[PDB]
Amino acid sequence: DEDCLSKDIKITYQELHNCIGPKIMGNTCVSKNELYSDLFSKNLVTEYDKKYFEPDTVNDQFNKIEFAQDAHRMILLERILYKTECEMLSLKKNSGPYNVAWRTYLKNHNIDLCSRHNYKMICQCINTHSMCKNTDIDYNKEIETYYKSNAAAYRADLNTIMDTLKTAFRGLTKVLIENYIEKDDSDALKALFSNITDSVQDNYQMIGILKFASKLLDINL
Ligand SMILES: *[C@@H]1O[C@H](CO)[C@@H](O[C@@H]2O[C@H](CO)[C@@H](O)[C@H](O)[C@H]2NC(C)=O)[C@H](O)[C@H]1NC(C)=O
Ligand SMILES: [Cl-]
Ligand SMILES: [Cl-]
Repeated sequence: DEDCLSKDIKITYQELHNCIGPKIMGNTCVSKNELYSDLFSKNLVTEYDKKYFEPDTVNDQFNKIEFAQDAHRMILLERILYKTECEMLSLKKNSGPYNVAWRTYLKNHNIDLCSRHNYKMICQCINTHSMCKNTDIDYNKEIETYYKSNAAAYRADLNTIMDTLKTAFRGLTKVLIENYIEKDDSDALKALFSNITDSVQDNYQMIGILKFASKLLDINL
């Protein structure tokens, strides 16, 4: 698994799936100077990169990634953010202010499916933080029946879920999501959601949200 900083200038959006925060992040948040010495000693950054390791707020790092016009720059800034910003580590778990952020944003303006069908697993996952393991399983295809009869609620709920995911995974993940959403690339979106799933297996509710998101993409209208 070659390092995202090792590879070439021409990078596909598909290869960038290896470089997203959830995947490169571990269980630690080192200082930026320690990450710089670490990557430098691996011949992955140079002194010309040192400016990218200076302190900055997390929102400004988000914007520097999400407006980046160079792929190597986007990869490096994502790596720095998710290796050095301690709050991001909460994404591998259930609790933390960063999880309550997207969690309350999602429950707040809920999805229309849950108004008339509060008993569906996705609705229990969103509202009561429970039953998140089975959110993609549609027993007797009741969820799919609902959406193809209420396309307004389908587009509203799909947009709400996409916005939830883009809020939870600022940076490269959000760039990729917006890219595929504009290209109408549902296969790529399901592949990205699958890749994220592999990296956040201990984020119960977020696993539920990703499963449900992939299910919604199967519902093709
Ligand atoms: C992320 O997930 C995607 C899809 O699950 C992976 O891409 C697939 O890899 C298999 C490996 O045999 C291929 O047969 C498929 O053609 C690939 N694409 C799809 C759409 O299934 C990918 O390997 C995962 N990891 C990344 C991108 O780092
Ligand atoms: Cl469960
Ligand atoms: Cl879990």
